[PDB]
Amino acid sequence: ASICTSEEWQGLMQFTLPVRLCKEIELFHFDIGPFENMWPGIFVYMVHRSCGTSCFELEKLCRFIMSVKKNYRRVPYHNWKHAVTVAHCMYAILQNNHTLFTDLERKGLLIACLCHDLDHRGFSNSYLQKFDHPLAALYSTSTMEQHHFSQTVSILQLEGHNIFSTLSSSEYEQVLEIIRKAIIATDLALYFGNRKQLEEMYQTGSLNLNNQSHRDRVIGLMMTACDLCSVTKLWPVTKLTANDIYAEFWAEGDEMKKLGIQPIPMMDRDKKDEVPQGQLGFYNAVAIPCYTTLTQILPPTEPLLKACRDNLSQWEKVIRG
Ligand SMILES: c1cc2ncc3ccsc3c2cn1
Ligand SMILES: [Mg+2]
Ligand SMILES: [Zn+2]
Repeated sequence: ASICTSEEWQGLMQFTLPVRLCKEIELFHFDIGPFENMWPGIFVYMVHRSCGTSCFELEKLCRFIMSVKKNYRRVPYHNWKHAVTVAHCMYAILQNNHTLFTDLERKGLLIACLCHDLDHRGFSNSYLQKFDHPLAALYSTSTMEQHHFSQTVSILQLEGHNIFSTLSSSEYEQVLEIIRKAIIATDLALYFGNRKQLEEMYQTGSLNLNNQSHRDRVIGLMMTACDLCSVTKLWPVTKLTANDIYAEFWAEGDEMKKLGIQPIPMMDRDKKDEVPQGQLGFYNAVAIPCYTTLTQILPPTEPLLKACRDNLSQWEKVIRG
């Protein structure tokens, strides 16, 4: 784990967010893309708005964030920008559903969203497992996601970073278990089971947010909705993020080609024409069901389902030349 220099974390404490942005940040379709220098600060703003201006030591929160930012790599998609996009979509969800969640959950989730793809190397779980990478050794299933939570704990545990230390001991364990579970749920592989279970609970009318296991599933889906929120932005933001996503896919493909292995068409840059159909399969099979389940469960999240439906209708218009 890398530590942020003293110069970095102090600049953030001073940061004041344009009052004209405070209005936009509250919207689901909000895009953070055009605001790079203000990401660390927009996240602090989000923390304070959601869990109070006295959630954490500001000196610690700022240390933590800048060090988190530092342990995200410069790969094309799974980078610092993505971590913050996911945190924002979660803030937007938390904000619209505030009391359904405890104060320890809100702070748990915001941080897990920031921390969720920490130290990503731009390679899928499959890859690492297929070619027996040390990380596949260390972690059998949900490989990257386990490493991310490893990193989350290994930052929390740096001199003066532990924004949770003033929690009671039963609250500290409690909060780190939200974090663990939320992160693990960003393993898309686990999402389809989760989604499927929750759907039933709903239809039956036997879904029960008091019941912990149910809550843990609802949080699971929230994490997936958040991880995928590229697809709920305005068409040109969506098109542009998709570019960065595939840039990473292709660069994973490139190493498999290099290795005399043919990559799936998703990770093969010489199969660009299949992307519009690739997208249309992902949206039908994954995103739509996701936001469709999230909106039955937490109805304020409608405009996420609405936006995704809009961008689906758009990939269609690219299939027709
Ligand atoms: C946004 C768009 C996407 N399009 C395709 C695929 C495929 C795997 S994750 C993913 C994806 C994730 N976020
Ligand atoms: Mg991930
Ligand atoms: Zn992610």
